[PDB]
Amino acid sequence: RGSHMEDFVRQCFNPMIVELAEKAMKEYGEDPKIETNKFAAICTHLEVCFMYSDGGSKHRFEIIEGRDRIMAWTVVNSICNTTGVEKPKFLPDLYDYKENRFIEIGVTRREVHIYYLEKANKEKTHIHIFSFTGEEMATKADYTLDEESRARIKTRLFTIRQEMASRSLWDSFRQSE
Ligand SMILES: C[C@H](C[C@@H](C[C@H](C[C@@H](CCN1CCCC1=O)N1CCCC1=O)N1CCCC1=O)N1CCCC1=O)N1CCCC1=O
Ligand SMILES: Nc1ncnc2c1ncn2CCNC(=O)c1nc(-c2ccccc2C(F)(F)F)[nH]c(=O)c1O
Repeated sequence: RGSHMEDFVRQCFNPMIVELAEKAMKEYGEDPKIETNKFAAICTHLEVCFMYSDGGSKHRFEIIEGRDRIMAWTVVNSICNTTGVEKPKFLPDLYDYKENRFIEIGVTRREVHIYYLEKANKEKTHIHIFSFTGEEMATKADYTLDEESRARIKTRLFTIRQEMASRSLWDSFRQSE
């Protein structure tokens, strides 16, 4: 079957991001043309990660999300043996060289509180959550980045939810997380 979600995801997100998302979904055994809300979510999580890496220095962040499983773990191993940090139990999204810590990025359609707390159970790796309605929540209220960088990310999330709304896809997306 041919989605409206799939076609919208394709002409909304950047072709490289769509491809990286199709690769990750297929690696975990899922179909972008079947579970299309997950398709949109993966693209969003990716793009937010990339803007995050963009705000800041020239190369302050090492990008872990996007890479293939094996290579991502390789890079975190090299970081851990370089900075002396505990090899996380689960793959993070980035590493801050300035603050010497792995960052887990979060993008949720629930309360920033419940998604944080649920993710917080999954220990020195920073957590940072964003939301489609413009809210964010981060560990020790250390939001790592400039106010403008985070503002731009929030604006993007909101325009995405607007673009889904006018296509009547927003509600189906929301009642799925
Ligand atoms: C470096 C490239 C691709 C890079 C993805 C993005 C490009 C995006 C990000 C900007 N943004 C922000 C808004 C949404 C978006 O896409 N783009 C698109 C427009 C121009 C640009 O830079 N990055 C980030 C770092 C520099 C870069 O190239 N990856 C993929 C995962 C790891 C990684 O580093 N690698 C790495 C090895 C294989 C490969 O191919
Ligand atoms: N069963 C699986 N489904 C998708 N991905 C799987 C995966 N198993 C392994 N991975 C890859 C490792 N995942 C991450 O690193 C990571 N996962 C998420 C997340 C988690 C659950 C449901 C949806 C999401 C997402 F937000 F992407 F859509 N959010 C993040 O921010 C993040 O960094």
